[PDB]
Amino acid sequence: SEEDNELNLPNLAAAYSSILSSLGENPQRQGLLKTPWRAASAMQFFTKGYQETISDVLNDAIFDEDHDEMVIVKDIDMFSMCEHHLVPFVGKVHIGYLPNKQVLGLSKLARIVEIYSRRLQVQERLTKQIAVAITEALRPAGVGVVVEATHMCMVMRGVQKMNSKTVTSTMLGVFREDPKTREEFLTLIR
Amino acid sequence: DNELNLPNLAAAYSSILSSLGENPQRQGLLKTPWRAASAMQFFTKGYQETISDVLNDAIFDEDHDEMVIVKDIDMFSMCEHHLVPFVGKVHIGYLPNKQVLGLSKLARIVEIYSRRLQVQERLTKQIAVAITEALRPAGVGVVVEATHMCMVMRGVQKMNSKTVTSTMLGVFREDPKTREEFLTLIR
Amino acid sequence: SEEDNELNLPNLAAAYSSILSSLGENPQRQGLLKTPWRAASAMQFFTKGYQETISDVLNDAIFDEDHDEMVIVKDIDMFSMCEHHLVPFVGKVHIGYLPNKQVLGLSKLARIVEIYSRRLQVQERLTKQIAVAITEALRPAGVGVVVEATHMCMVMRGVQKMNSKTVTSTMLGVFREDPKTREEFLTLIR
Amino acid sequence: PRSEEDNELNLPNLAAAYSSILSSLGENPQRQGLLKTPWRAASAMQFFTKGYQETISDVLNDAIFDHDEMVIVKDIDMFSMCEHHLVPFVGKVHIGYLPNKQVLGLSKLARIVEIYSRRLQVQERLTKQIAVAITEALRPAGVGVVVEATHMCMVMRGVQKMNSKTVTSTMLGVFREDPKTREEFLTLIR
Amino acid sequence: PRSEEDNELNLPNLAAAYSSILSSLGENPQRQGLLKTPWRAASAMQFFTKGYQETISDVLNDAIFDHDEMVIVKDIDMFSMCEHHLVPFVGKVHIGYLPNKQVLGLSKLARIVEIYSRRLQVQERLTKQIAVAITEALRPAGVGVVVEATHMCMVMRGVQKMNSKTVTSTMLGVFREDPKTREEFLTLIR
Amino acid sequence: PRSEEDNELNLPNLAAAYSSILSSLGENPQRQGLLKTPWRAASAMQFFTKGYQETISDVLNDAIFDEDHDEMVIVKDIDMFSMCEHHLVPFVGKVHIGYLPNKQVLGLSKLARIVEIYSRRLQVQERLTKQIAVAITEALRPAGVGVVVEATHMCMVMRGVQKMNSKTVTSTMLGVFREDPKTREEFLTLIR
Amino acid sequence: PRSEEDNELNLPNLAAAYSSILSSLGENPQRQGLLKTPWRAASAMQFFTKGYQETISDVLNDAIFDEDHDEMVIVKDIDMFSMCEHHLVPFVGKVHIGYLPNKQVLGLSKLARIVEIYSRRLQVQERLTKQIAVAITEALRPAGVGVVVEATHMCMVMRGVQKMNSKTVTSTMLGVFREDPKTREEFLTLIR
Amino acid sequence: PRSEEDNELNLPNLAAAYSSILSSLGENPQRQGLLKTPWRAASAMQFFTKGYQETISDVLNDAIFDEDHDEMVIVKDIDMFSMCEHHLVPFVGKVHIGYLPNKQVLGLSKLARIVEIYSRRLQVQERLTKQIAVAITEALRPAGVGVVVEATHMCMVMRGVQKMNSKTVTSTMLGVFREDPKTREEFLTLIR
Amino acid sequence: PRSEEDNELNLPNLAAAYSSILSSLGENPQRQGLLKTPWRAASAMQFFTKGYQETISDVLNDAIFDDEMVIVKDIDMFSMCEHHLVPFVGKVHIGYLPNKQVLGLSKLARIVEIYSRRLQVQERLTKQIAVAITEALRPAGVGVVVEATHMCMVMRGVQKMNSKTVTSTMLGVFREDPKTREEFLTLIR
Ligand SMILES: Nc1nc2c(ccn2[C@@H]2O[C@H](COP(=O)(O)OP(=O)(O)OP(=O)(O)O)[C@@H](O)[C@H]2O)c(=O)[nH]1
Ligand SMILES: Nc1nc2c(ccn2[C@@H]2O[C@H](COP(=O)(O)OP(=O)(O)OP(=O)(O)O)[C@@H](O)[C@H]2O)c(=O)[nH]1
Ligand SMILES: Nc1nc2c(ccn2[C@@H]2O[C@H](COP(=O)(O)OP(=O)(O)OP(=O)(O)O)[C@@H](O)[C@H]2O)c(=O)[nH]1
Ligand SMILES: Nc1nc2c(ccn2[C@@H]2O[C@H](COP(=O)(O)OP(=O)(O)OP(=O)(O)O)[C@@H](O)[C@H]2O)c(=O)[nH]1
Ligand SMILES: Nc1nc2c(ccn2[C@@H]2O[C@H](COP(=O)(O)OP(=O)(O)OP(=O)(O)O)[C@@H](O)[C@H]2O)c(=O)[nH]1
Ligand SMILES: Nc1nc2c(ccn2[C@@H]2O[C@H](COP(=O)(O)OP(=O)(O)OP(=O)(O)O)[C@@H](O)[C@H]2O)c(=O)[nH]1
Ligand SMILES: Nc1nc2c(ccn2[C@@H]2O[C@H](COP(=O)(O)OP(=O)(O)OP(=O)(O)O)[C@@H](O)[C@H]2O)c(=O)[nH]1
Ligand SMILES: Nc1nc2c(ccn2[C@@H]2O[C@H](COP(=O)(O)OP(=O)(O)OP(=O)(O)O)[C@@H](O)[C@H]2O)c(=O)[nH]1
Ligand SMILES: Nc1nc2c(ccn2[C@@H]2O[C@H](COP(=O)(O)OP(=O)(O)OP(=O)(O)O)[C@@H](O)[C@H]2O)c(=O)[nH]1
Ligand SMILES: [Zn+2]
Ligand SMILES: [Zn+2]
Ligand SMILES: [Zn+2]
Ligand SMILES: [Zn+2]
Ligand SMILES: [Zn+2]
Ligand SMILES: [Zn+2]
Ligand SMILES: [Zn+2]
Ligand SMILES: [Zn+2]
Ligand SMILES: [Zn+2]
Repeated sequence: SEEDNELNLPNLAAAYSSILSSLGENPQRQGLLKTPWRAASAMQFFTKGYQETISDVLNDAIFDEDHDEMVIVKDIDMFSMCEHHLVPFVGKVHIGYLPNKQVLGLSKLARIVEIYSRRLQVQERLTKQIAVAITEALRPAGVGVVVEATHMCMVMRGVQKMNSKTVTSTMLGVFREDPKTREEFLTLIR
Repeated sequence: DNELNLPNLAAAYSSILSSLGENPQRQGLLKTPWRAASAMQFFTKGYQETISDVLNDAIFDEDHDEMVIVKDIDMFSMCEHHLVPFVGKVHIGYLPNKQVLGLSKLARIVEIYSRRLQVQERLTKQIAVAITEALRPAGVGVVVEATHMCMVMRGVQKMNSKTVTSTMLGVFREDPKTREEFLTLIR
Repeated sequence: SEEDNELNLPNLAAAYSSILSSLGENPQRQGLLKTPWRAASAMQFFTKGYQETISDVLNDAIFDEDHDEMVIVKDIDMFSMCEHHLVPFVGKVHIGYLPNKQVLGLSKLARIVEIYSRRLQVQERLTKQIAVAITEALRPAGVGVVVEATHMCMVMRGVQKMNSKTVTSTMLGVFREDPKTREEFLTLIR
Repeated sequence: PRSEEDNELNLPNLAAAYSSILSSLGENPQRQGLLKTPWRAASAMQFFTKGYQETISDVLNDAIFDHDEMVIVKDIDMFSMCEHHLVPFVGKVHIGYLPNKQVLGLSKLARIVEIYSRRLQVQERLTKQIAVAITEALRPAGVGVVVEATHMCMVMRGVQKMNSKTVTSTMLGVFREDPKTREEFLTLIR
Repeated sequence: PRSEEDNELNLPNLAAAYSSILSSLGENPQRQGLLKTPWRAASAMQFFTKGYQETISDVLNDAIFDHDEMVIVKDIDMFSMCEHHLVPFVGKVHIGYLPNKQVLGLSKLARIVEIYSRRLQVQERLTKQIAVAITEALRPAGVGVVVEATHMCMVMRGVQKMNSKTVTSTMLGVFREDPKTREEFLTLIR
Repeated sequence: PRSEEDNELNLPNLAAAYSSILSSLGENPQRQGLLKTPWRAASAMQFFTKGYQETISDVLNDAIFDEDHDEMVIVKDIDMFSMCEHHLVPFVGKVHIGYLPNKQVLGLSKLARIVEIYSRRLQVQERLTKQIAVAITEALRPAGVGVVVEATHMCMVMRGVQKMNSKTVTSTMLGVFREDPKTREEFLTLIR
Repeated sequence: PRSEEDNELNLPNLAAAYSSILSSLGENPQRQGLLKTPWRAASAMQFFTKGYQETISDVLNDAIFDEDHDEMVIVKDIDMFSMCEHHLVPFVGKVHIGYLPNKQVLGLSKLARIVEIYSRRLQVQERLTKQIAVAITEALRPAGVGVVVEATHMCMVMRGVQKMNSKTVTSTMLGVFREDPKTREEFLTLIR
Repeated sequence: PRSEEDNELNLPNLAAAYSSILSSLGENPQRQGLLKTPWRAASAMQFFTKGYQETISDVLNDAIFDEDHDEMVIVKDIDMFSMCEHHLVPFVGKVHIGYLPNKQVLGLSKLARIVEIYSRRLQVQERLTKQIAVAITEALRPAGVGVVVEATHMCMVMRGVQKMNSKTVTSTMLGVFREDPKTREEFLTLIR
Repeated sequence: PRSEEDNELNLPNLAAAYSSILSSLGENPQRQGLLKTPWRAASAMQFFTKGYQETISDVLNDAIFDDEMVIVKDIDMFSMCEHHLVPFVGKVHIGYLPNKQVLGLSKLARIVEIYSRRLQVQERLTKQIAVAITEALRPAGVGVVVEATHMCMVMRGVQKMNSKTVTSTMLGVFREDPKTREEFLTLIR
């Protein structure tokens, strides 16, 4: 909740101030005076998806169109946080679905990405949660989700493989059972 | 209808300027109620058209059954939920059944439905249904790719997001080989 | 103000409902029922720059540095509204400046773009307001601002020149007086 | 300079602060995906700030060889940390210099980027420090440094301008005094 | 100037001439595919030369507003007819100008391209006419016009140089006298 | 077939018609830039329709070789320039041809020459596309032929609908290129 | 496995061999630019072959998660630097790995660490490709693994055939990646 | 096979023929720029046809390894320079080779050397494509081989039809590359 | 200069050193996949350093023919870092303004081969190409730009995957006249 955010902000700032001292830095120097608070607020914003529910995000934007054709929202910018290192992983989400007389509002597909990506995560879980949320909200014939991301933990440190990218895929309903629907989806997201 | 409704549209746009905190009397805004009203009538000019007039009897005989595609047709529509543009491209394919449509008419058909208050899904289906009813072909495939400004300039603000809708009728739905040839040739 | 927005929202919705009827549409059909309110909110968001002042936007993010080298923030996505047709014009803003004793917070250069772009505008005025705001806030040796935009009024209607783009340029202080400074700026924004 | 003994001693304090952040965000620090996170996040942050453990003399490692023509090392991948939000800023560094009978080892130019980028920083300071370090180590006729970076604090939050990039430039010696040397440098780094 | 009355009076004469061309080429004007061709070719030709029906004053439509900046409208799609062979030449027009107290409506620069390009022409004349029309309408400090076009007379026939392109340039006022203004224009139209 | 003698005899009639068009458009046929136009436009139009002067037999010129070759042959990116028969305005693009020989192999250049016979006429894309495929089929008797034509029609860009980016793609698949989807897929993959 | 003590003991022997190579090439090991070369070349060669010092278990470091996922996971564009065992000249490129988990998901970075164990050795592209796929299969027991290696061999560009654009692509498909063409096709579509 | 002794003996005859060509074109063989041309043109033509001096066995040089690899091996983007037998004008491009080894794996560079044996001759694209595939098939006895050649023929761009962008693509699929479409699809996807 | 007799006498020494290197790395130089490696590695190293055998006069081969800019750009270059004995590869772009003599186009690339096929440092290699052209033709000026990826900076050490080194040498009018140098740099893009 927003009350939880206000109550936990000083605790987060104290932890960030302690990190600055433990790294050998001077929390009292000009450039670092407001850093405990700004880092705490940024981390709250990066994890704002914990504050959201699918019902509020959908906001009744479910329409009735006699549509039994493929709908895709691709190149949705995604910014998440690795739960192992607390370092960002960023990329794109491509979503496809085959409606079953209930059609979702286009923007709501990107809002669903925001609920789960703005959390401490792993790409596999994030990919599956987006597909399951759309499946449960719309009850469509099928859903396909592809996430492509650069993990900063693999480029700025560790293995330091500058070009590496992780691609995760989740195919539910007809997107799993019918290879032709999955192939049309993968062709159209290029 | 356009001439009669132009002053009502201009009165509504002038009222919007005042309600936003702007000064409708300032030099840059004096003609805005009229220009905005004319622009909105042009963006919704598809309501003035019928398929028959647009086709203009441009249907010719072609005995050999080959796939015909008109791709990269620039499309400019209006979102019916926010009254903000959604723009992109339409790619149309069909397999004739002895009748072939005039090439330009495929783009004119896009103009009838796109120049209206719409939703991408309905727009995509209308183009495919109009071609199906006009030509009675073996099948039709329509792919619409668009940037909705309501998802980039506001709301979710996902700068690169694009919506892709597809409608496959007749052999384009029943035969995956026909649909695959269409999708390969529109790249 | 936000109070002005709440008070004027029903008047904006009434005007948008009237526009739906005047276009030949049915405001009672499912797809249009909430449109007067949604269009009103979208228009208020597109013109939220009238709710801001340079001082609040700057938020005292002016640092003292021994930096007398070129600073550029380029490819700032910009979304504005043509004041003549009430149709969007969108593109990018590239800003460069040579600090004297004060250096502005990087994000404030993009926030300055937001104060002026979220208004009913003309590209030339927008370009000049960004350069003047930076000049008055920082008193630098010079500022350069380049705005490149697609006007939907020239693409979706009127002349209908699909590829046309407007580029405006404002060069102040050393960016006007010293061609070498302006050339370095234009080379670095490519 | 920060030592490896300081790192071992401060690691538990950093881990305690990161565990506290996990709890203050509303997360479950006992869940499988978070069990080792306090330690992994602490190690990642020590690696991101390893530049405090280095000195120019150790980094140079006597790699100065006995030429008065332009030498450039461009597209050096750079990963830094914003000191205001503790969020990465990443991109590229392009360095050019005109030797004065002493040529630096090519790799040492990238190692100099590492000393200063692996710290809590601001782009302007980082750009100046690289140019000054090369100037003091080699005493060349001049040095030019261009840093281009995406600040995640401007993409994942705040203004959320997905394409925004910051470009900073420092020109010293003949790179400032002679526009022809600076022009050759900027042409060759494209 | 040519009028819709002249158009309707000359349409049967144009159609008779196109029918005669069909017979003189060895074709059968009575075959299904050619029956309406004399009329459709005649209408297309009078649309390609619709520029003779226009005047600068009507096209400007008083869209002159009351700046210290370079204004450019680039990538204006241009379609003209070669006067020597009556075959299209197509490409792009890039216009730049420095206003002197009067600023022209953005779309009018593209409308000015339409008056002169929709005629039987030579590229050099078309380029000069656009620059002269802007100069006389606005009285600016200077104007620069660059036209790049593929002549179908050089690709479909004659020399048959598939990739050949003609680039013509006209620089007036400060765009001719000040190389710095011309260089800024050429850099910004890339 | 149209002859060079027919061209000489009809040139003055074409020039008179083009001179008449100049006057009917409001132009001055006597101005310097237009003096030679009736003749130059007439010659250009005869060159654009020179395909009526040619035969498949003359164009092939016996360039049919024998071989134990049963592998795919493609000539792609053949620049094509044609004239729309409805508006007498160019349509331009590329032709991609594939075929599976049946012991007879056509000379590589002849595939582009076949494109020239039919494209240099008053046409429609669909007719042009089948004519190229049918000519190859009848000349070689191969296992199959595939023809893909991609073109920009200037009548859809410079006028009418004015859709700047629009392109027409027509496809003709005969023999094994129609019956075997695997052969057609190899062809479409290799022409990218 | 090779140890850090073995590296310290063998460093002078490697330096003596590199100093001998400098003399045998006609160079002067005493000139300023070559004085430290025997030691730096020796250290670089030990770094290029550091994969002999590693074991899969240490490299994995228990980064196997037991959070179910029955969907395709790919780590593509992993920069790869190896050494040809026949010429002792580098071959460099990228590795693209895909797998279908069977209730065990590997840490993303470990897939790149697996590439490092085998590529930092004297190798042959075919063996390298197979070792990465086998190591993942044995560590995770997944439904299947696919590995694609694309590399420029400097032995084919700087010498020998001297084909400057040549690239070698090797592929290994195990489990469902071999048995189910639909799984393999999804993998190859997603690595583009 | 043509020998280096044959080259020395025939060099004056080639130079006499090239000197005669200079005179027959209206040129002056005595002008400074043409004095050595008969000899340089003769040496260049011998180099362009040096493939007649080679045999598959010498080129392979026993570079056949018995590592039992059951996975796809590709060498793509092999620069190819050949000579059209019909006009004596170059045709240049790229060769992409794929194979599935059975019990024998060929040395990577030998696939490019096989391209050199056949391309450095007076050729026709179809024959060249087939020869490369048949040589690999006979040398290794693999499960299958796929060869794709893409080339620009200067006879179709500098003269004749003068289609500046035209490209010829030839394909040969043997063994499992013909019988299994899934193997052929993996090959064509991996050579993009 | 290095002779073919020196190559025959020194090839054995290089092979014995590579065999010793294989053993010192923990490998088995007796295993099937390494049996021919000492000889192959020795031959590859001789090929990479064949430039010490070449003289400018032999390479030129009298290809000098009897006042506008001439450029040969995108010359593929493969050299060896003298500090680590690892390749550095890229492109060389050469421009010159002839006086009365014009060199044969290929000789500019053959001059790149003389100096690049040696143990080098990019700076020296760039200068040696410009000086060789200057001394052979006595032109009004020469400009040389070398762009290279050093494998010692990507496969090891700093491991900066995208890093590139660009070195430049401008002699005669290419140094003295900035307009000549600008024409050269614009034309090599
Ligand atoms: N499957 C999956 N895995 C994920 C994330 C995010 C992170 N991870 C992975 O957790 C592992 C942690 O291992 P560890 O304890 O050994 O840490 P550490 O020494 O710092 O590792 P390293 O990075 O090698 O230096 C790493 O392998 C990392 O990649 C995700 O989205 N999906
Ligand atoms: N399927 C479909 N849906 C369409 C369009 C055009 C628009 N829409 C969608 O109508 C929904 C309206 O929702 P709402 O009432 O909650 O509004 P609002 O708070 O302003 O939303 P948001 O924009 O998210 O801030 C949105 O989801 C929008 O995307 C289309 O073509 N196809
Ligand atoms: N300098 C400048 N000019 C601007 C804007 C925004 C708009 N404008 C321009 O005002 C002019 C208004 O003219 P008008 O009355 O004739 O309208 P209308 O018939 O609808 O025009 P048209 O579009 O041709 O159909 C147009 O030329 C338009 O382009 C800007 O940012 N900078
Ligand atoms: N010149 C310079 N400036 C730098 C950095 C790194 C960061 N900054 C800038 O410090 C300012 C601090 O502002 P603030 O206190 O108001 O914070 P906050 O509300 O979170 O801001 P915001 O991001 O707008 O939400 C911001 O403007 C930020 O951009 C750098 O390298 N160079
Ligand atoms: N400066 C200028 N020149 C222009 C145009 C348009 C056309 N032209 C040129 O008039 C010349 C007429 O010559 P001509 O009589 O010999 O014609 P013709 O034998 O058919 O020629 P060709 O095409 O070579 O076969 C041609 O050279 C043509 O290119 C333009 O915009 N600017
Ligand atoms: N299938 C096919 N159709 C072709 C060509 C070439 C042209 N055409 C098409 O003939 C139709 C004629 O219609 P019409 O009489 O109404 O003309 P007109 O008012 O001038 O039309 P418009 O252009 O819309 O303004 C148009 O649809 C045009 O596109 C081709 O190759 N294949
Ligand atoms: N399959 C496979 N093969 C590999 C490597 C690495 C190298 N090789 C290949 O071994 C062969 C050695 O033969 P050889 O004795 O004739 O040597 P040499 O005269 O120097 O040859 P060449 O280079 O042509 O001059 C070459 O064909 C080389 O390419 C690999 O990873 N996979
Ligand atoms: N299948 C195949 N065909 C090949 C080559 C190489 C060349 N050719 C083709 O031999 C034909 C010879 O015909 P011809 O006698 O009529 O000559 P000529 O008048 O000069 O022709 P043209 O060029 O049109 O002027 C041409 O069609 C040429 O393309 C190849 O590799 N594969
Ligand atoms: N100016 C110049 N310098 C060149 C080359 C080729 C190489 N070098 C540079 O010699 C230096 C040697 O340093 P060193 O002793 O410390 O070795 P080592 O610890 O292994 O280094 P490192 O690689 O950092 O790990 C490095 O800086 C290397 O880059 C060139 O062409 N021009
Ligand atoms: Zn991580
Ligand atoms: Zn909307
Ligand atoms: Zn407007
Ligand atoms: Zn920050
Ligand atoms: Zn012409
Ligand atoms: Zn037409
Ligand atoms: Zn090798
Ligand atoms: Zn030929
Ligand atoms: Zn090195």
